[PDB]
Amino acid sequence: STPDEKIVLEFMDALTSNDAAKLIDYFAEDTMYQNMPLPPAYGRDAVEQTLAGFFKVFSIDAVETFHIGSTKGLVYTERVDVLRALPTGKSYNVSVLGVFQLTEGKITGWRDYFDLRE
Amino acid sequence: STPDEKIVLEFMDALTSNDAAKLIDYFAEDTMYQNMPLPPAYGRDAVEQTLAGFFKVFSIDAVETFHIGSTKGLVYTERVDVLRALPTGKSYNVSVLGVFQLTEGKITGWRDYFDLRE
Repeated sequence: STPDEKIVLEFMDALTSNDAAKLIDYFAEDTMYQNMPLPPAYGRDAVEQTLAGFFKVFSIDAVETFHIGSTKGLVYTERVDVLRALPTGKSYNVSVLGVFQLTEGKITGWRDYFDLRE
Repeated sequence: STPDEKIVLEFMDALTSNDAAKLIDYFAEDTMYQNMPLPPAYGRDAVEQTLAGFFKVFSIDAVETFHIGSTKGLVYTERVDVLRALPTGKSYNVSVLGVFQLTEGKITGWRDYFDLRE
């Protein structure tokens, strides 16, 4: 792996702890998250606040990563998240591509393309 | 219009209030909201919390409805929402079809299909 692909894979491992505070340590201050095509969450404060809000209605019970790659500086990775809506207990398998930008071993950009088919 | 299309058009007008309590009175207790393809919000409390949660990061500055109709007992309407993200001030126009199920003049089912192109 690249040092950047390694970082991304630890972050992917980390997701299942559903810990926004644990997760935001991977992100630089100058950073953003965009759950496509939704408008981005800008800055570290917002990404955290985004993870937190996500962790109050869902648990990530599992992440199965089945691809990791890189081109032109960006790490590309593909996974299936096993999502469990906490107010129901129902579980959902959904695919998602994660596109990461890193500057000096910290996340400066993160775009998710969840599978959005009916 | 039908009495059912009438109720939906009023609800549509009430949206710009950005007020969940105002909005929630259109829904029966046995009801649901589903932002496709996301899992539904089950029951009236959950629809309430979902709007309120939406009204903390966005304002609905304008609903421009350009279509309303009905088939099989369900009301279909189409609009463009002008969305302003509260943490940034940036505005966005997005289209969405609304599919409504009513029982005795109250909403028992609401599904949104927002335009999800990149």
